[PDB]
Amino acid sequence: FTIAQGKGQKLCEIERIHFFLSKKKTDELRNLHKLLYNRPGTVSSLKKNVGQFSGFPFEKGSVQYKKKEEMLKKFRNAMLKSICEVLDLERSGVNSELVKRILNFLMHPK
Repeated sequence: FTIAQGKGQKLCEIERIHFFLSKKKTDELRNLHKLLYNRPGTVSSLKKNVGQFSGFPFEKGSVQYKKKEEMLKKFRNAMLKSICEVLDLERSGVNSELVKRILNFLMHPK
């Protein structure tokens, strides 16, 4: 495969974030790959795809950066439910801390 070949540390490099993700679950893969990759991740995909989606550790302060803040907000409640369950987190902090985490994590995990 070759979904990542330049990102300093894509979802597959960051051992911390890449690790918690190695424990993907059928249900989790259902929502994560259904919207993130818009595809029914299988075995070699859900594994590589998740670790290699697009490039979480990208750049912020850009038109898209703010964009995520919104979509990740509504998802903050739902997405974190499943995502947080397996996204290097333990479900904690307040709403403002959850979304703020998507801009500091989904926009720059590491």
